[PDB]
Amino acid sequence: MATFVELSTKAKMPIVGLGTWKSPLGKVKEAVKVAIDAGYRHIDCAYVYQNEHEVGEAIQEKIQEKAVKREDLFIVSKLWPTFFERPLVRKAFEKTLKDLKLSYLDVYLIHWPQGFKSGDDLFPKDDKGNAIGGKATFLDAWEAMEELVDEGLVKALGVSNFSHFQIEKLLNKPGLKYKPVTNQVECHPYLTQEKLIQYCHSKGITVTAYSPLGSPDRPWAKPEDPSLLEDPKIKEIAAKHKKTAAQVLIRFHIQRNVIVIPKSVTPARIVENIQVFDFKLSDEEMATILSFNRNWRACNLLQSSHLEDYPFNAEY
Ligand SMILES: NC(=O)c1ccc[n+]([C@@H]2O[C@H](COP(=O)([O-])OP(=O)(O)OC[C@H]3O[C@@H](n4cnc5c(N)ncnc54)[C@H](OP(=O)(O)O)[C@@H]3O)[C@@H](O)[C@H]2O)c1
Ligand SMILES: NC(=O)[C@@H]1C[C@]2(NC(=O)NC2=O)c2cc(F)ccc2O1
Ligand SMILES: [Cl-]
Repeated sequence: MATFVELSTKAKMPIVGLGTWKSPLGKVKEAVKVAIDAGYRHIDCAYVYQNEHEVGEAIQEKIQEKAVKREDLFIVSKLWPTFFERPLVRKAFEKTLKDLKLSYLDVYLIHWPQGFKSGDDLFPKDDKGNAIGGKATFLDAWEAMEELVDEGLVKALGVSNFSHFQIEKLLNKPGLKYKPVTNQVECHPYLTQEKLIQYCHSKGITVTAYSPLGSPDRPWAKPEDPSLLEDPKIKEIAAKHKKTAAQVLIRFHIQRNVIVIPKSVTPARIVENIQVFDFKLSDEEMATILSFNRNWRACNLLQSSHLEDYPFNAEY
């Protein structure tokens, strides 16, 4: 019901998907079922979210119950930066694929460009609190991920939280086999990503907007932080369309041809968040919303700001 953004592979990626970060065990399975019933086909997952097995249970049940076919679903997961060494890329992917109970993934993303030390910890740190970097780089990881496409286990690869310099470094890699089909980055009216979107699109790379509602449930949210859902100017535009602020925040991306993945575990909101194909923001409304840019990020992975490929030191 969601319309599509065409990838460079000619595959069609549904323009609205369901986000699953912070969706707890015991709720995410029902959230995915409700989403599929409401017409969602794209689900955004990750190893680090530690809930992929319940997403997998939901998908498996909906398929068997004949509510949906696998070919019509678009499932994305991500390789966490502690798994950049070749044997670990395969191990991590295999765990993700097993948890999701799938025979293939539609897109597999590098979750962050900066590599972390391999071992048992997901966030390895020294005795100061800083993140310990890894031995392998995202270029090393990419080479192992390409093997997954060669073998038919993943349809396409992509990146997440990459700056244009990092995409350039990937596109320029000697022996490159597969180009990224998307860059999944934070995007919303307070972080409009104009230059990065322009860059990605110029290279035939789509953009997937994460935290489009401003991630109000992020653990580190502070009272004084900007709040998109409460922005009276967003609400003003919404009320005009008899829509919610959330629906305007989602529709904003659709009209820039940017894929968007709002997260909810509340059935009414899951349904609400995909009722976004029955109205249209005017050119004036789009320009007003675009003017709200504050260069504000909900997600910074601050503790990894000192690593070589920390992505947010670049302008874009
Ligand atoms: N690649 C990356 O590094 C990265 C980083 C961040 C996020 N992501 C992906 O992007 C997804 C979305 O981002 P996010 O989870 O950070 O935050 P988000 O989608 O911007 O916001 C989620 C929050 O908004 C609430 N909400 C959802 N729909 C609502 C509605 N219609 N009205 C009012 N409140 C609503 C949710 O509450 P309830 O759930 O309680 O309903 C939840 O607290 C993630 O789940 C993840 O899949 C990726
Ligand atoms: N601090 C950050 O920017 C990231 C954001 C992030 N959410 C996300 O979907 N991808 C992320 O890497 C995240 C997810 C986690 F499971 C744990 C921490 C965490 O922090
Ligand atoms: Cl991950």
